[PDB]
Amino acid sequence: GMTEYKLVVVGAVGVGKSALTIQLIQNHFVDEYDPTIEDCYRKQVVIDGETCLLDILDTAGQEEYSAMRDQYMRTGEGFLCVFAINNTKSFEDIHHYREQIKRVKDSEDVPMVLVGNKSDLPSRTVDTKQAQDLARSYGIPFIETSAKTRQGVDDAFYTLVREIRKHKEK
Ligand SMILES: Nc1nc2c(ncn2[C@@H]2O[C@H](COP(=O)(O)OP(=O)(O)O)[C@@H](O)[C@H]2O)c(=O)[nH]1
Ligand SMILES: Sc1ccc(Br)cc1
Ligand SMILES: [Mg+2]
Repeated sequence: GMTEYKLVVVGAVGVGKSALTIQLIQNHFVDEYDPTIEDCYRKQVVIDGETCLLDILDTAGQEEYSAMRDQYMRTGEGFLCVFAINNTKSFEDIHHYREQIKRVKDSEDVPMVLVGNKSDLPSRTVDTKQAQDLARSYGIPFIETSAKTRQGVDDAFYTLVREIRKHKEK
């Protein structure tokens, strides 16, 4: 089979995880998607000439059993850590996602990309500088996205694939 990349989208409720995922998979924006639905999506794409399958888990937070969270963290190859640029708490929450994923995977080298979504809004509480500073401290890429306009969406997911490739070649 063609290579499959298992990507997991995490972040606080309301930041735009579902809207980002649906833009990637279906190329349209969704005003409303039930905040409590978690699902696994698939899409065949070409990234730098490689035809590959993206498996994308659009997470929704707590699971029936915590073992389910640990399972997807251990299985997932790369993580999009999403906050919204107008939601400071969601940005603060990134620290916990970073830690928890590394903790489950028992690894210091986990492919991740920091995503600041809702960039189409002038309303902003998290400046680009602050997010850059955090990404710098993690040694991971940072991309500002808008699920609404699609700006940065392919870059976010494709950059995460490229981070997974760098990890695999070691
Ligand atoms: N303006 C704007 N609104 C967005 C964007 N992404 C998501 N939203 C809105 O933010 C709310 C939460 O989005 P959703 O995808 O359900 O977030 P999730 O809980 O992280 O899955 C919804 O009202 C979306 O329409 C974006 O890039 N720009
Ligand atoms: S679609 C999908 C992606 C990543 C995991 Br881990 C599980 C399901
Ligand atoms: Mg959602």
